[PDB]
Amino acid sequence: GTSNRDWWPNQLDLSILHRHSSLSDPMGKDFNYAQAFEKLDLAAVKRDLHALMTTSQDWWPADFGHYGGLFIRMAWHSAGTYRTADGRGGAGEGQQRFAPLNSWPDNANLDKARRLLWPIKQKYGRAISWADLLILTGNVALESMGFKTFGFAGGRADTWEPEDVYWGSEKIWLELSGGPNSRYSGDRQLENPLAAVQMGLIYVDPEGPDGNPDPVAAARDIRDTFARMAMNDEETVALIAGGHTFGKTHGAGPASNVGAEPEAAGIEAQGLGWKSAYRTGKGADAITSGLEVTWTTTPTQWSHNFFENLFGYEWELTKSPAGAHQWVAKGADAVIPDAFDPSKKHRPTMLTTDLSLRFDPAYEKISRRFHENPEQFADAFARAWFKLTHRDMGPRARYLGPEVPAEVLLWQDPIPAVDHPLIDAADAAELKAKVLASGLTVSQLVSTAWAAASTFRGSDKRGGANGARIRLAPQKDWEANQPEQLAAVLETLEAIRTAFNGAQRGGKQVSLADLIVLAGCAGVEQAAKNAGHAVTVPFAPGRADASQEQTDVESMAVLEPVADGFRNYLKGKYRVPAEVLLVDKAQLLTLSAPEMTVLLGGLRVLGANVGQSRHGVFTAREQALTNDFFVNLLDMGTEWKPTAADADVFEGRDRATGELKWTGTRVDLVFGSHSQLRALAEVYGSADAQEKFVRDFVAVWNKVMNLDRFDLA
Amino acid sequence: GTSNRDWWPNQLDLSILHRHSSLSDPMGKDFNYAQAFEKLDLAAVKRDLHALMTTSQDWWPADFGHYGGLFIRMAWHSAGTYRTADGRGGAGEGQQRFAPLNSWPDNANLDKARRLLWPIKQKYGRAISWADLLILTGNVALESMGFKTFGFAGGRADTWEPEDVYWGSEKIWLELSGGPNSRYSGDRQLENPLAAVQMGLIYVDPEGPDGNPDPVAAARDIRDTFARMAMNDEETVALIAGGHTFGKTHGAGPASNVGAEPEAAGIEAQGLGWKSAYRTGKGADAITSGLEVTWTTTPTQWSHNFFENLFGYEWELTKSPAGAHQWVAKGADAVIPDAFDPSKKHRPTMLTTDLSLRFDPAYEKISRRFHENPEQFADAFARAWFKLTHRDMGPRARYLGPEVPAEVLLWQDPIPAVDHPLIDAADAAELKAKVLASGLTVSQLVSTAWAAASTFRGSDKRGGANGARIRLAPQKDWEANQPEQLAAVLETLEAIRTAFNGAQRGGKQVSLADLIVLAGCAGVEQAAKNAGHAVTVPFAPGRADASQEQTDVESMAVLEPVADGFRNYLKGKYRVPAEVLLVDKAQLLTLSAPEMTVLLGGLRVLGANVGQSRHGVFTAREQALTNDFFVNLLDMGTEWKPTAADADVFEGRDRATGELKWTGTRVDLVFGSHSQLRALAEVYGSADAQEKFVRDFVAVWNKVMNLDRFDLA
Ligand code: HEM
Ligand code: HEM
Ligand SMILES: [Cl-]
Ligand SMILES: [Cl-]
Ligand code: NA
Ligand code: NA
Repeated sequence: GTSNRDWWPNQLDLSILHRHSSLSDPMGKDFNYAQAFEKLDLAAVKRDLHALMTTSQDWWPADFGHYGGLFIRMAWHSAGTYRTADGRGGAGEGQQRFAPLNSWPDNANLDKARRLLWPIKQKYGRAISWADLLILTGNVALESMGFKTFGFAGGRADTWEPEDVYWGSEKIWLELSGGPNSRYSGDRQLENPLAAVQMGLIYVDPEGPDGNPDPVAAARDIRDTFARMAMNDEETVALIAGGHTFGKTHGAGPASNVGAEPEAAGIEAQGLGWKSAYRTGKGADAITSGLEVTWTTTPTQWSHNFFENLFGYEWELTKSPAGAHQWVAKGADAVIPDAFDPSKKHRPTMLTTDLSLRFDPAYEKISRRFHENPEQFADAFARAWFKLTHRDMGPRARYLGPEVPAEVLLWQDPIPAVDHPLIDAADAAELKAKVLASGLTVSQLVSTAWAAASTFRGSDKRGGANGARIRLAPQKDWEANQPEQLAAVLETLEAIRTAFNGAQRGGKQVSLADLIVLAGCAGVEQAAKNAGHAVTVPFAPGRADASQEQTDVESMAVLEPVADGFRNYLKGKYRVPAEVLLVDKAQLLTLSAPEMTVLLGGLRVLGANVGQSRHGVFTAREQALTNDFFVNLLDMGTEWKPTAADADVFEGRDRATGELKWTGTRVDLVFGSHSQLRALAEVYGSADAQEKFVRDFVAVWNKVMNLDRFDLA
Repeated sequence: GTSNRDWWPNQLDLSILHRHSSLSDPMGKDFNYAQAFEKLDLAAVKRDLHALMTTSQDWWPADFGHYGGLFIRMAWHSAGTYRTADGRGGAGEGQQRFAPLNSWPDNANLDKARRLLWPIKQKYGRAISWADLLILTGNVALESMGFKTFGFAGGRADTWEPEDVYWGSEKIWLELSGGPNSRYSGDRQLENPLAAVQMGLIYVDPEGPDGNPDPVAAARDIRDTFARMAMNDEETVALIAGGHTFGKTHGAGPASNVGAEPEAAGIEAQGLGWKSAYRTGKGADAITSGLEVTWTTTPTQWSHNFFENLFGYEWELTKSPAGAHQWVAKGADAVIPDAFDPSKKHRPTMLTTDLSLRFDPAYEKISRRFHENPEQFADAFARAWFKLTHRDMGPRARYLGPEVPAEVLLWQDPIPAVDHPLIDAADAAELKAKVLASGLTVSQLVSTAWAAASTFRGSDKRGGANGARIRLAPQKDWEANQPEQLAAVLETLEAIRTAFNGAQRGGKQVSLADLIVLAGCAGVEQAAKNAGHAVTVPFAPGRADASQEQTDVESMAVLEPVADGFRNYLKGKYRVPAEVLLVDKAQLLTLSAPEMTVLLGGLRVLGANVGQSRHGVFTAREQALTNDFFVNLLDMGTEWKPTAADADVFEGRDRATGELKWTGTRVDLVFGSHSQLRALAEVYGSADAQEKFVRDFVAVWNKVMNLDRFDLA
């Protein structure tokens, strides 16, 4: 059936903003997963998981009698899709059960692992999400095998449809670099936002870069991809060596025996894939990656044998039974158990990427320290495993259940506890009045609160106005935040805060984080007043102020807005059209198309643009909250043309006279072009719409102010 | 940006069932368009529309000073997409403003027409939808030009995204027949559900079939397509000749001067397309179809000149200025006015397809009668115009405003007024108890109500259980409805009804239509009791019984379900997989993915399958309302394989013993295969889900029972 995407493959796609509707959600509109999980008997679930580890099913027999390795792999892959660039991927939505991830080649046979878990999921039902269950299972596997984890938080609600993530442009699974859609350029520079070396891999190729078995060059790929997943060298060595303390790879026979991935498989396969024609197709005969490596002498017990082997032997290159490059300790005795035959043993083996931990000079230092001090290895691995499996879960306030680690970690962008009475409605009114009396303008107030709040991204739930990090490095110097204007606003706000706080009785005070948001609320109310309308913008106190020492500056970098259509801002020239970047930002802010449209039209007339740009300011009453953007955008009396100077900037001229009325960007004019967005603009641009526009603007402004407020969830 | 559709172009697509979410809708959740329209001053709107007719805008000057022809075309095109096979297309959702219809070649320059209406739309805002507006404008155009219309109903609510309609498989606009994706085969047999001869046309090619200017062969295409749009010969001739009483075509220069369609045009085009480089690009120089024909001596006034010219001249084949095939009157004087130059006149001209009205022998009879009796023409055109522009609006209860025609037309599938008191709750309880005492089984009761209610389709809002048409020709003989079993159920229910009605006081009586649905309700109640559960199924009385004479048998034939996954029914072998046919049926029933899932799993275990087939009946307690379908479908103890006899039927055998447990079709097993559907099945197949399953089942059962209940809107 030919579709709009076929006829117009470069039109803008808004369907990303209407995924996850109530229509696709089987749970009732009032279902609250945190409520369900809070009443789960977690200890009962873990006891069932523990039993499962050693209860083999004949349709996928357990290696060594124990599913622990398979399940740790499952949970690292659930988490391992995460990219810091955009926060997308990760375990927090249980996306491994949907396309495309369920059918990625690096996810082969994890369909089996998930199926092994159905009985448990079925038993506990809506009280444990798949997303939570996949991670919990990885933890219980670790615990069952003698490893003490750092803890576990529940609270990852299930999702019901695939997320729309850019995973690359290749049309071939696992395509080696340098092709027509190469994700590399320059000197092995991987394109943002990607964090894997090939389409359908978690991080790197286990044979080495593009299959070249050089541990030294493979280490470069490891470092780059894991950094793109928010892990440093210490965490990376700990994770890889920790993981490969357990289980085995699977490569018993030629890969050509392996059939269609789940999404491609026949209906009778019932959601499973990679059915194999090689011997029994499973167990002793399993084929997953095509490698055939078992790392330790006790693949079902925590040990320090991975480093004992890595350092204790010299390695030689060999091939698995499928032809994959891997390494063997030829001088070793046969000390490694077979997964199924008690009478067979094997020599130590390693992947190219394991040997990187020894042959890269930076990693060797860390590996040696972990070798000589295995308690240091165990602590580093437990902490990195927690970080891996929680990095996308958002603020600590989202963490549920009895096993949440009390230690606050710098990566969590922590927010101090509030220990004092909060301001009330009367105090809020008093503060708004003080703010407006200080002389700060509607533009200043709206821009500052937008800048503070609109760092939030729902992909990993980082960012937002809680913490007042706008006043800290690096946010206070981001170009988009107008550093000099911001510093003058914050100085004025801080004085108001100090005065209010000093006059109080009995413990009451307000945070700067709250006051920044409250001040923006006052700006919005004043703008409504300027248009002749009395409105109250809602405001919820309780944000706290983080310190600079509670703020990892490097990790904050990925939250910098280099494109922000809501402030008509583009930091540099990009290949992706600016309207595409606007819809991406909307998606990160959790906005629907109508919310995006109302919010942008209101920000334009409130003076939120960076630099005071007149682009899109289609009003003769700036700093008044009206629907002038839409009314003027849609006026057929104005004709638009791109400028000679800049083809992405447009002049609107009176159609009869030729006189210049306005200027705009692609982000502005897409509202007058795209057939869905123009239908939205038309609603807000109608003569009956002034009240609608105001009310919908206040609601979406408040939504944005509260994106990180999981303390009020 | 590689997508799931790229990797797995044949996996089943559920996104059609979550279109039109509250996420994409700018109106609040409670907005009620009928309430808004009822408050519109319709007379004020029509006065604005009358003024617009002769208010020429320089960016698209009005032909002859009068936009009336352009607007009649616009409204005809809005309506002209409709197909009886599925009810899709038509004017009822205002889809002409979205892709792909906004950019179909046959919709060229209607983007101008729509933009001419923005000031009106803007003025009245949400109280007149675009969908109603496009039709209203057509009516006013007719009225303005001296033609009395039959009436007008409002009530077409706007929509906010493109509908997913199969419009064909061609990859080339306007591709002629016999290509790789031909919509024709055999002896010029057009593939259902299509109702046009080429991709991007409304009905037929105005040059003749595949561009061959034979009026006789063109007539065959006209007759076939118009019948596929619900119009007979009389209606067809009245519509074509009525339409071409007005206005003109546009082909002033070579089509190569015309640029990108709206969806392909630059952003500065602001939603318009087909910009032309030929001279002024507009007005006297306009190019739309490439034909250059003006039909009458008074293109802005109703006349009898179309038939006078058609029969009054002999016709010669010639070419427009763009090279298109058209006809010119032999020997005629220059009697047709020019659209812009008072000093020019033109000879009468005709399209190939106008000449079909004279050279097809059936049409000639009708055209001659209209020629000789122009009052007959005028009345037939008024009636056909009304039918054209209302055929998708549904039951008369939907029709709003002061101009609704009082006359009830056969095409509306009318329902008699209710003129007597309705049964109350006590009477419903009494009747349910009589139904259950009669011996009708749960399977019989549920199957009968399903068959009566599930005829509805929301594409054109035809069908549903109101009218008791299941007891009439042709529904009583549809194979899916199990005519012999149905006849027995209805005999029993008719006796229950006659007994009840005979015992009543005053005028109280129950309709068979209500009793059929109430009887199904009792079957569901019983099924719940059989499973040990106390449930009450809602029921709303008020359906009336239609007569045979109120039920056009030919028009009803398009409602026959040839595929009904909810009854595990497929009439024949089809090219499209049966799961695809299930999702299509779900969409016509207005169901979401979750509702489809729950409804199918419950119907299976209540005995709704055609023929008592055990396919998908995954329970040992048939006729009891449980979630057994889901529990048993997802049991990994069962292995599924296709049968050697029939690859579309599957055996589920105990994995360890080989014993046969179940049989299923693709409709059954897709719930265990497709990653999104299996995620839904899992919810309802969990240990905590029995009550949720029941409650969601009763809700969707009731939704289906009430789909045509616009009297309770
Ligand atoms: C450079 C990074 C990594 C590479 C290239 C990699 C590669 C692989 C490959 C190719 C397999 C075999 C798949 C199969 O054939 O069954 C696998 C197994 C496994 N990996 Fe990794 N790995 C990486 C990091 C990790 C990390 C971070 C963890 C966990 C903390 C992990 C835990 C495991 C486990 C437990 C298995 C064994 C599965 C089983 O017993 O069935 N690996 N790894
Ligand atoms: C066999 C069916 C028909 C064919 C092939 C057909 C074809 C066409 C074409 C090619 C045009 C010229 C478009 C342009 O270049 O501007 C046109 C114009 C128009 N048609 Fe039809 N037509 C059909 C039926 C109808 C019907 C059912 C109606 C209305 C009841 C209608 C009313 C009009 C009007 C009013 C115009 C003039 C537009 C203007 O003045 O700008 N036609 N028709
Ligand atoms: Cl994601
Ligand atoms: Cl449609
Ligand atoms: Na994420
Ligand atoms: Na329709």
